[PDB]
Amino acid sequence: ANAAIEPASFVKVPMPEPPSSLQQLINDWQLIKHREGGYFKETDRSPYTMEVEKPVMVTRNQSTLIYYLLTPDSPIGKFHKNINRIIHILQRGKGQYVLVYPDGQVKSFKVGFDYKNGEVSQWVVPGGVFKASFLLPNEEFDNGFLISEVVVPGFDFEDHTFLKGEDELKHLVGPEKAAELAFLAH
Amino acid sequence: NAAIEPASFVKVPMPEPPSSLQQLINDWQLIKHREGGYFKETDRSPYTMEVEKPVNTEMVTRNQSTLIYYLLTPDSPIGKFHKNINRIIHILQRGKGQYVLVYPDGQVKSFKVGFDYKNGEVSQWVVPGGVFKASFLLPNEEFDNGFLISEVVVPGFDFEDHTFLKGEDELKHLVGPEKAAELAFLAH
Ligand SMILES: Nc1nc2[nH]cnc2c(=O)[nH]1
Ligand SMILES: Nc1nc2[nH]cnc2c(=O)[nH]1
Repeated sequence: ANAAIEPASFVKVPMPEPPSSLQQLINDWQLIKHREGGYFKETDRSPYTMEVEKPVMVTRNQSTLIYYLLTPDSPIGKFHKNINRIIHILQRGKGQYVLVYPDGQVKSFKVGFDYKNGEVSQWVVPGGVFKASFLLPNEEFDNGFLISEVVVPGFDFEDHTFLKGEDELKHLVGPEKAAELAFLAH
Repeated sequence: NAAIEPASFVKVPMPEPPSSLQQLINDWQLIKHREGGYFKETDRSPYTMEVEKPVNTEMVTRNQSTLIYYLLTPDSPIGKFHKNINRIIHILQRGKGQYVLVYPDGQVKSFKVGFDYKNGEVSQWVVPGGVFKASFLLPNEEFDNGFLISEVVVPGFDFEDHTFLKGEDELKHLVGPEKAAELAFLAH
């Protein structure tokens, strides 16, 4: 279900520190800051490999799994895309995703366990589609947003592409839309 | 390694699920699985891959991945022993539960699933291929005694790669005859 893009106060202006409960989670699990924002850790990378044809044959692990957490101090996952589709599974909290297709269409939906209100707890972002995400205030998980992501073939930086500023965003969605989504781009 | 201490509704399931879970089941179209529990395949990758499988082996085509929601309830609190050639990624979403893994070696491992990682619980777990796995519901008022997870199989799930255990008979041959008596409620 479509969702209005109405970033909360701490999303537009990140807080210097996250609630102690989330900091503890970060420390105990040894999560590290992701280049696109948020905290993460690869917890699984298949022992099995596969060969795939890539536009310029390469080898990749069959799959990779990560924990990905957004917090009040790092509430945004900046726009980026992967050649491969990515499976997302909600575990704790609430968040919102914004997708920008190559043709320019923008889609946004909310993630949470209240499906009766349009929220989803499983979602796949097709390869080639730019995605960004931001934290939604929620009391159930101390204003945090924890999910698991699985990519097949397994993650490789060579298949990753981050969006470059509002300039590149402008080419895709136009000036007005680019301005509205600027807070989600590098 | 948690101890196998089944709740009352596990050894003797309730006739029907509680209203909150029945509503979830109906809204999501979850169907009772043969091995027990309710499930639904929500994604099967349109992309494929060729993999070698023993039969002497031969090449077969598989979808790159499959995803399902899997739910245990008081009326169906057990996910009976079954195995797959492929490893399976499990992601906890709601509730609590416990797994029992029987490796081909005969080794038995058991652990609890939940978000209290401070108490040994885990919210992500990968079961290697060839390992028989079973799960049972753990009481928890948080999710009205439900246990919801997501499972991702890579390569994607295919019946040709699936194997369910047949009663204590085969179970007894894998683990001690005495152990088969303790895990008997998770098989057949
Ligand atoms: N799996 C994985 N490893 C990474 N290392 C750096 N960035 C990433 C990422 O997005 N995924
Ligand atoms: N992924 C998946 N799809 C199925 N289709 C029928 N049964 C199953 C099953 O157990 N898993």
